[PDB]
Amino acid sequence: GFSKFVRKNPKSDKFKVKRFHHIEFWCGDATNVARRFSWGLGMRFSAKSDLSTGNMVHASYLLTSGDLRFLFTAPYSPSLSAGTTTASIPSFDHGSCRSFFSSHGLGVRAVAIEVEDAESAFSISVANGAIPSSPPIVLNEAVTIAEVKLYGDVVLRYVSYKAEKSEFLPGFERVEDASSFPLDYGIRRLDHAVGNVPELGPALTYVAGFTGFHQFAEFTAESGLNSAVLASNDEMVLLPINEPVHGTKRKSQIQTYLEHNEGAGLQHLALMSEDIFRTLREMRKRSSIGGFDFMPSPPPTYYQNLKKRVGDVLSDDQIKECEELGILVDRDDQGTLLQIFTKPLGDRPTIFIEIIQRVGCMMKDEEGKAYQSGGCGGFGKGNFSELFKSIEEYEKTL
Amino acid sequence: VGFSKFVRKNPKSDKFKVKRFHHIEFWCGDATNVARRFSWGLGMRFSAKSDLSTGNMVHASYLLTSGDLRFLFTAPYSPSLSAGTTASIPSFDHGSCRSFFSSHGLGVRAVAIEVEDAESAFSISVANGAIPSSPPIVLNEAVTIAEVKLYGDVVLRYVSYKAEKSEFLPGFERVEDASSFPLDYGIRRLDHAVGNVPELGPALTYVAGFTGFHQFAEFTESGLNSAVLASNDEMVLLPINEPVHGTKRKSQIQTYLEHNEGAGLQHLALMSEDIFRTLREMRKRSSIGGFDFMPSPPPTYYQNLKKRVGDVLSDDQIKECEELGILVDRDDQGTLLQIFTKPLGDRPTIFIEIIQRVGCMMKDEEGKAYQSGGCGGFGKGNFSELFKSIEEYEKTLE
Ligand SMILES: Cc1nnc(NC(=O)c2ccc(C(F)(F)F)n3c(CS(=O)(=O)C(C)C)nnc23)o1
Ligand SMILES: Cc1nnc(NC(=O)c2ccc(C(F)(F)F)n3c(CS(=O)(=O)C(C)C)nnc23)o1
Ligand SMILES: [Co+2]
Ligand SMILES: [Co+2]
Repeated sequence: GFSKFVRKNPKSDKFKVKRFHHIEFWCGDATNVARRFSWGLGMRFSAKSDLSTGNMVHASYLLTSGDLRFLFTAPYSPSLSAGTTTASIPSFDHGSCRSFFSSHGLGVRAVAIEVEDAESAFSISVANGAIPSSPPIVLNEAVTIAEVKLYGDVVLRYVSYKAEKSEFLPGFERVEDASSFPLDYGIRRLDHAVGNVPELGPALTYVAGFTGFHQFAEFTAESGLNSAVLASNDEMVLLPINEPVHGTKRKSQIQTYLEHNEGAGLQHLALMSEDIFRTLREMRKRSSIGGFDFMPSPPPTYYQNLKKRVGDVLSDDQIKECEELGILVDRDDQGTLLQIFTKPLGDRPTIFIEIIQRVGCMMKDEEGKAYQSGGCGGFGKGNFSELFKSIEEYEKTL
Repeated sequence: VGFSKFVRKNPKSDKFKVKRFHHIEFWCGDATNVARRFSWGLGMRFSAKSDLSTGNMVHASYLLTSGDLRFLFTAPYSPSLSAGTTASIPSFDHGSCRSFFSSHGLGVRAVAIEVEDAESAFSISVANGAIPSSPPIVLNEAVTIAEVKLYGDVVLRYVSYKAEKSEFLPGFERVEDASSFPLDYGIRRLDHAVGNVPELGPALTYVAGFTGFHQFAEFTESGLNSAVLASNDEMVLLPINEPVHGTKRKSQIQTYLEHNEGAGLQHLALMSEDIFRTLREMRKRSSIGGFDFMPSPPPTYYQNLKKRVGDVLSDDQIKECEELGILVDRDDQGTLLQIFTKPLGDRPTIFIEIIQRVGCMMKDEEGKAYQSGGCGGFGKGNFSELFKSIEEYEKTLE
């Protein structure tokens, strides 16, 4: 006499989508942000396109950890190139970069997904409502790149490889580890990438309309947001979108975002880790020496209630580690999610990072090996309530 | 039975009482990431802040300090936050700051000096030809601040205290140690701050004209002519460089001017109490978010040291200079140890010098020990010594 959650997946992608490729931040200074993030997250300096490379238009530095690719880009003076261009990223434009950065501060310009063919992905998107940002451009007859608007001044970037490198894109030089111990805190890939918009409805119509991504449902049972999740056919590309819920006691954090960010844009990046305990131990140590800071931890009560909730999946010693590191735990139909959120990455209370680990949903593919289903454990919607619960209990125990 | 003498003039012709270098303000796109990077790279503690979390709706400003050295990183918030000020720095302007950063990239906006009275300093300066930037403003009846143009978009900022704080300026909250045992690599104060301009003559005329700073002589191509302006006591030192055109190798000064979009501050020399300690600390962090250093001199350079400075430095101290790539020069009065970083941000503009001065220890009216300003000069000899050592190293391949 149990309960059951049932999921639909129409597999309606209008073109073949593979995986998240990279995230591009537009910065004022690529070098300082890239250096800070490298130390904070344990990402390796892996490729570059700048003056030391021939590029007189923009400085672009790629950091990597597993399959996660973070690109930091900033403009040089236009005066350098006031005389075929030395830029490696065809979309890049001085005007656009400066305007974006003045308007929004440090933030994500481009969410990039690898696809079978960027030309067709772009053609199909425009046909089905997508606003063009940058057209399909082939690079050294090796890579095609196109951009459509996602929300705000964020673009969805399509990347397609002509056939079966660590140089990322044409025009980039590989950087070799200048170290006997290169950095690695266990971050492996991008899990989801969440936008904030003024109204969820139109936003969803737009994106899903041109992509054919479907709604991934969350097991449910005050937070100031209303959200839905767009998902690719295999549910490995996940694009949540939030809107503000007006009226509530505490002002919507989404509404604050929209004010400080001067509009819609990317709110957070959930980075998947092979082991959140390792990652957080590393990141927390670096919090006060140039790394990232974390949101205030749950009360003790939260951790007393974990065995009740996840004592089947997590051992006692793992629950103590969760408490020591301020880790939230949620569970859905299919599996269990460990998560934590940083404080903002730059000056404004806009963009932040989530570290997650997914437990469960191991299944066999056609090769005979295992994979983990995308969205295993959900996105931690349970935790808002589980956190308000634990605070009120903590009070009543005081 | 035959020696040489270098004779220094000092007209002590300052037009107002100057005390010391007070702080340096960098204008950024993102103050947090630059401040975090610098803190880790240079070993400077987070001391104070003025931002949203303190009530500041106009600008985010973060103070790092190491001994008497004070670095301030400032960036603009959206105008819309403060359309209805909470600003701690009265001179700050959204448009000016955006415009600076768009034009010059990461750079020093303000060279700040403590004077006895900022109001009179501004008055006497403007009367003697200075172009005013911000008029004298008194803050919480406690501190007075005024600004005049130094060169390009760099301002000389005057700071005077009413009479007889660790909160730097009114409106700034002190930051306590998040972790006991703050970051400290041995940097103790600013030694000098150097500007690049297109023409030395007009620039010196202007500055000396309104300060009454005298010329400080350098005891005895490199693509530059240099002149040093100095306060009465020679503890405030302000070198200025111009390019020497037609030289074989293009002038590094001329490069600066092209990449920076004009005149601006080229380098900051930071005094260390133990340059060996400082550089071991800084070097271990180079590849993990810190700063990179210029290419070391050839082994020849270190072999020539005992002849040049064997009386001041021991054999083991010379091997240490060789381990760390440290340059050594001498003048009339004493000995200098120096090393230069690679650019601090994207552009080949501003960099940092780390110095230790050895010698000219003297006593004052109180009888307290002081070291004279400029002990050992500024390393002008090292241009030749570098060229020599490279010629010698190349000749001995044989
Ligand atoms: C759709 C979708 N995709 N991911 C989600 N949910 C989250 O990321 C999420 C879960 C839980 C929490 C918390 F429990 F900590 F309140 N979140 C928060 C907390 S927060 O203070 O606002 C943020 C500004 C740190 N933000 N996102 C989430 O929804
Ligand atoms: C006055 C005054 N204030 N500072 C100075 N001079 C220097 O700092 C200086 C001395 C020596 C050398 C070197 F030996 F390495 F060539 N410098 C350099 C070398 S560099 O590759 O151009 C720079 C771009 C690192 N830059 N400034 C100096 O003079
Ligand atoms: Co999330
Ligand atoms: Co110098």
